[PDB]
Amino acid sequence: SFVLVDRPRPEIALVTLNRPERMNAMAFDVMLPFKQMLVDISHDNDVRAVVITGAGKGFCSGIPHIGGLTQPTIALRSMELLDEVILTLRRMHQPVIAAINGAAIGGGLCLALACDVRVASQDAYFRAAGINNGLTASELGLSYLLPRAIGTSRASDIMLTGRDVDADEAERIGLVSRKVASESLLEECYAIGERIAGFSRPGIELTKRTIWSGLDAASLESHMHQEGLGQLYVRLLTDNFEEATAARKEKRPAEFRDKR
Amino acid sequence: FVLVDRPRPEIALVTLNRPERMNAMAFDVMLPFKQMLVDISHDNDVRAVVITGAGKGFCSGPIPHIGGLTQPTIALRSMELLDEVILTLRRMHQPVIAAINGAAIGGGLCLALACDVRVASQDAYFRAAGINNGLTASELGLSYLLPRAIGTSRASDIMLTGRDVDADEAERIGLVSRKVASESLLEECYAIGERIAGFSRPGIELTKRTIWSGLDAASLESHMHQEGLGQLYVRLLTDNFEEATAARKEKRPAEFRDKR
Amino acid sequence: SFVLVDRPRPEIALVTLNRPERMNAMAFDVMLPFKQMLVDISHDNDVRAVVITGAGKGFCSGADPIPHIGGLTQPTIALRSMELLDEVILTLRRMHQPVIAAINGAAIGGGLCLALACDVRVASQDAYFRAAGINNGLTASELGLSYLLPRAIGTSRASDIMLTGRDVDADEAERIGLVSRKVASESLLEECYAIGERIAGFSRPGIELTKRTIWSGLDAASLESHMHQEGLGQLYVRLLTDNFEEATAARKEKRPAEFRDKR
Amino acid sequence: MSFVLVDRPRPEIALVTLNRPERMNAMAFDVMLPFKQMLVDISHDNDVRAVVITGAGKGFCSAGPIPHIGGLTQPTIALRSMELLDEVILTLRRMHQPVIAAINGAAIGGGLCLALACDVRVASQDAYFRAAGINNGLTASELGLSYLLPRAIGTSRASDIMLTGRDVDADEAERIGLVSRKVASESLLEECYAIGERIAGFSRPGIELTKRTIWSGLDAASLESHMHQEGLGQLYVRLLTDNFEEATAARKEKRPAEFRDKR
Amino acid sequence: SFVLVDRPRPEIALVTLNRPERMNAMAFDVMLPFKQMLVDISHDNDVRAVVITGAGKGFCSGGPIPHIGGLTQPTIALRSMELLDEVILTLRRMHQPVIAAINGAAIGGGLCLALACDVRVASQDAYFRAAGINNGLTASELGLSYLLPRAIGTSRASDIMLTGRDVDADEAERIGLVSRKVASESLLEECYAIGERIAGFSRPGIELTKRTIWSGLDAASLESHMHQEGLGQLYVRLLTDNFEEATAARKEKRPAEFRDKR
Amino acid sequence: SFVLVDRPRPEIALVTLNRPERMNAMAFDVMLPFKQMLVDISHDNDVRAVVITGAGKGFCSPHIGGLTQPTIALRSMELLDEVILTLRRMHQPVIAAINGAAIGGGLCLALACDVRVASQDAYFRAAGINNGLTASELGLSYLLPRAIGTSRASDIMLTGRDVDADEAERIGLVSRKVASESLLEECYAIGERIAGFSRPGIELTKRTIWSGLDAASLESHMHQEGLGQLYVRLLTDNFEEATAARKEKRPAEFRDKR
Ligand SMILES: [Cl-]
Ligand SMILES: [Cl-]
Ligand SMILES: [Cl-]
Repeated sequence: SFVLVDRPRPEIALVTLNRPERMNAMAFDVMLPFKQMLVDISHDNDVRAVVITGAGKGFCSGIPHIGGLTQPTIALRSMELLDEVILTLRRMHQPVIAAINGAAIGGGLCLALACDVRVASQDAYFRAAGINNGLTASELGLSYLLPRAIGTSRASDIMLTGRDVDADEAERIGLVSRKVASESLLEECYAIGERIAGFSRPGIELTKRTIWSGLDAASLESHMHQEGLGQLYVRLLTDNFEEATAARKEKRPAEFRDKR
Repeated sequence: FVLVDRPRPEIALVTLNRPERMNAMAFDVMLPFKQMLVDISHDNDVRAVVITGAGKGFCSGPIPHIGGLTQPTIALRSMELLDEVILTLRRMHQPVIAAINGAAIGGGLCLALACDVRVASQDAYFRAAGINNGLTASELGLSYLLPRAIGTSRASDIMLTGRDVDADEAERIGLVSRKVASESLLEECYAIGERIAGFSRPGIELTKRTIWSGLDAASLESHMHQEGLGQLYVRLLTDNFEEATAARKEKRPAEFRDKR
Repeated sequence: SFVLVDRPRPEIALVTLNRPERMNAMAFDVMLPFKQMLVDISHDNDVRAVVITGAGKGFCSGADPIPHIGGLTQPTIALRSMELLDEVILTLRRMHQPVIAAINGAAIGGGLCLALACDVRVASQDAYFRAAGINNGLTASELGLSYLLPRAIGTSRASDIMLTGRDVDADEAERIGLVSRKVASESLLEECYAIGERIAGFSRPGIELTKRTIWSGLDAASLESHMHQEGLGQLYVRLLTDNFEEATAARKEKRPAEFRDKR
Repeated sequence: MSFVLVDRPRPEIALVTLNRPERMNAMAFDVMLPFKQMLVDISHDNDVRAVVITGAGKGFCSAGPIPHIGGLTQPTIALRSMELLDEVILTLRRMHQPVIAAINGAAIGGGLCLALACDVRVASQDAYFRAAGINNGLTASELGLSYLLPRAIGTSRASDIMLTGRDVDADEAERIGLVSRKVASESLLEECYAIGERIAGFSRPGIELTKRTIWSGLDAASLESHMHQEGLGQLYVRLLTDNFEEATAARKEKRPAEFRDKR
Repeated sequence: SFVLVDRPRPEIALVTLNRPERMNAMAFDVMLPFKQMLVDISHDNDVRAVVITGAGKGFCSGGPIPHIGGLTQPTIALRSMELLDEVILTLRRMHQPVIAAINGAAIGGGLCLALACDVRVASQDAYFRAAGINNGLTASELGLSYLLPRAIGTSRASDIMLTGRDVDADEAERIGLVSRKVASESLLEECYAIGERIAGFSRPGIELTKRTIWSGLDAASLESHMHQEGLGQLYVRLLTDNFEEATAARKEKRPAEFRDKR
Repeated sequence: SFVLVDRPRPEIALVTLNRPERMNAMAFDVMLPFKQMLVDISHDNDVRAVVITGAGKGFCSPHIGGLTQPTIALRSMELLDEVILTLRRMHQPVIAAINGAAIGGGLCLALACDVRVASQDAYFRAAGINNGLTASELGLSYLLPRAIGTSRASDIMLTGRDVDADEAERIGLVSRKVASESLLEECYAIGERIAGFSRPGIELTKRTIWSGLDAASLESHMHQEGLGQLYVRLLTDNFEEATAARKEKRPAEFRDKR
């Protein structure tokens, strides 16, 4: 009921947050089947790319094993649960593309930023709603990931005012990389997914990982070691590069076998 | 030297006041300043701080505690006095908003980056003036913070060439998050501070703290622990969340008490 | 013959990647010597700024007899070949002088990485960028790209670019800050010489240390620690030159400053 | 018979026994897979305050079906196998309760890495350690070894051990701080339980946050950012429980503290 | 007066925590005259080295908070934690090296205080505990979980923090929580000998050594960090004739007399 | 001839600092090619492990046309910085055979080696402070706390005291302490152990260790370690050979290939 999965294209999974009346709020009865679904899809090798979207007008508007626990540990467990949604998205083998169909506020914004790629429809808007909710603006990666997406100036402004950021702004400042018509939003994300599906699987998987490890790295030279090894790993253990050369000489798109 | 006003009951306005010399860095304009910042930080009537310069510029004399010292150490002390200004702004409880009314060059550009939010007048401009002055372009956090605000390609060009950056370009590239008409600059800044003041006190404090801490962090996962803890702190120790829900339901302004 | 070195302006070296027929893809047997040329220019004190551009229509496509390979098995030889490219990137960074990428055409794969290794990036109207590793069936990330691209253009744009293997045209490159400037093809070298001459007009140690603090600031964990390095450099040039007194005099009189970099 | 046993030797202490002694408790996927699910399950088990891990038989820890590989090729399959082991290290790290490694014998290769992923390390006199990835013809580094060994014992000692693939006996391990405690073989479990009992009598959130700050302290770049996390955690427990007043009343009354983690 | 300041040698300040009937606890009454006094000392150019110690039996264990008009409970708690954080950070920031003369119990905040100092010397009577954990809280506070593993390694720090055990002076010296242990009646004398050595060296030389050590803990990259160290070395070498003076003092059979100038 | 190179065992290069009269001091003119000697060894595939020592009692104590003194001084610091970074970057492990005084830059040089071994007569000092400068250069303030911990590093650097061989071993500044007559023998045995192991195996080990110092995320660094581990595992038959060698009670002879 609360989370839907579809296969709109043969290698592309679409995950729908489905509690439209609550704008797909990050309640636990949503976020728990959400997390498990992500784990299942990471393990499913027919899937090369994943799109996330909200049912209805919003994208996302942001407990078990609690026997014997007091309220303060329980709250710790509840936040940990949401933290794990964020880290699970980042750890998935496949790139995750956020199809931001509407409001993406508070934790919904953090959810977008936990994806690899972000696409806005004309109707998407964003807010750091933690601050409007009388708490902090910062939760679930937001104070880490927002400035790395759009820079300090724009991130501070957004986090300290709790103002609305519309689709035009979002694309202008690089909060999303694309902005499209509402009724083409998913189609655009599928088109992204399909380009990804035609690339090397380990090639793609290591690319996603080096980007995230790249945020968590503070030496160029150290990080370059990880990047190089993955390039050589795929080069030596597949015939992909010979195949891309052979395809481009025979004026043809490449078909990658990911093995010798 | 430095004037302070209360143009709204929870907004302190700090006016750098040596207009004849473009409100320049001065080891007698600078250290008074530091203690004024400290006092404003301890001043619980103040929720937001606005800094601007008198006259047309924004920001471009005995080093105290000097007896017994020699030239090399004296010079370390004087640079340290400036480094502490940068660091004191970052440490203040309240967000600091730069109302950039005119030239911000050298240390003046550094000051503005030490502020949380940057708002440009159409008449504002920026320069990495250390380089035009026969020195390096880098000081006072500039080579750390500028690239994190506007990205490397743009940061390097501005710092290596020592060119002037006008208001249009500053706003376009994310050096400031807003550009407005000269006559509306302070009022735009008052409206921002008033929003901040309408939000949770510890909410805001911890938000500002997580943003700065976020630049000084190199692990997504470590940083999330700090954000989450602050979020739960305010959630559990206040009734703020319920008050935001009640005010939203009753179409009225939130009045956060920051207590249960 | 694989790269040309010219001196178009008195204190500016132009390095022209010269395999036009292969869009300036560089050979593994050119790599050790190419790094020696950069090294030599670093130690050429006539040179205050370096411009790198492509011969023919392309800028650089990166990948194409690896030296010091005797007795090695294939897997090690491959690590050695990746290291040679790594070290080219690091050498640019390490050069005393700022390096300006005059991007005249396609900068793809290793060529995008090369531009990112340079301090300043200027695009011709004809320039394009692509993370071609992914199009070539490998990963998109090599040679610092996964580290340096988000630091240029932020994560949203970088992840899109790297994962979809699309082309970024000159317009989009300036807009998103992959390059700082975009000019007509016939003005590209001229724009870069003008930037180079500004730089030559500044203090040599002032410039050298600016460049080093920039790269050092990316490899830095703490605002406070990094300030220590910056401040030390600023005091170093201030106390060991009268450059600062010269800049004040030069503005009083309305003449260009002429820094002596000594007292 | 199952490759991983769990017991409850003391009311709030889980004992995890790696239980394929015929292979010195090697990290074949038959052992590790049910290892990881049991760890997760224990983390969700609120009866348990501390976890102890040991090896059955002579060894502490020294291949089988890789799951979810349908439609996958060799190189990707190898990626999955390595991730599976990585996830083990990260799960131990991420568990609510402190883990105590009761090292009763050989901890070599992945087994040394396993010990390093625990919070506390106690050696039997019979314990010994080896970075056996190197002796196996590979690198010495995997599963965090090259990150964590030097954080445990310093670079000098780590490099020596990793590059030479020598045995480090119990006397050395305790002396250099690879383990914090060394005890007779017959007292090993007893020593670990006493540790686990001290832990159980401390605050639950207090302990959980301590473990988390220690681990995130090592993934931290700034003393000052780290203190923010630490202080938040301290204020959290202080303001939301009466533990601190309990601690005061307990010392004034000369009794064990009895923390209720609540007001 | 909850803090005493003495001048036991002409270039050495001694700071005594002076509430022995409470084992010198980190009450705000103590911690206020602390930070401002340390800042004062930092600006006193007669002082080349600082020693900190506790009156009576203990070193330091774990009163209106100022500036809290109109704050609520949780914000006042933030303010009080910040006060303590800023003491840690001030010690780090002082020009002169701070030597902890640890004469007794150094538990919780008092252990954290010792880690905030550059050099730690234990009396034979000294002992350490991460007492936040014994107090029903976390063991981690005031830099502890950052600085303990960097002093002694993870294995040892984890054990100590999770068990709330007492760490005697023999252990503290063995595991490098302190670099020295001496007889209790010789404690201050040992730290004074350390301070006089410090005093005999370059002032910039010593100031930049301390700063690079602290910054190096907050550094991500060796190569980055080397740029800071090299600049400081070149700065002192080129702005003083100290290096020539150390060469000449050796030859001429006379002590080095560094005047920090040419 | 301020640098000697020998080959005391078949895959082992000995680099002997050879200016004993000056206790093997940093000479500016005789290190701009000493970096090149290391670069030549690094690219010599006959050599598996490098041992560095000093002649005599001690271990260890251009292009400026048109430059001014401040910049010449930056150039001069750079060349010494380049020596530190070069050791770190060599393909092969570098073993410091510390036979005597290792003071100042001589201590930093030792810290830039992978493995440190002290003679009983070896001693150490952060001599920049005794020289009226700072104690910190060439990595010292970064690498010394990561070898011996903060407490001990700060004491050593701020006091400029002597650290004898006994203390060096006890605190982990060196990992081994031997009799003077046995120093080079101990380092050769270690070198030949290294030579017996996989070449890419060894090279990636060194790199991960150095890189691991310049990492601030466990999870990040684990990606690098695993990739390198898988790379050698699938691209060679070493693992299968180790297995076979044990079972046949013979030494392993790794081919670094399938
Ligand atoms: Cl639309
Ligand atoms: Cl054109
Ligand atoms: Cl001997």
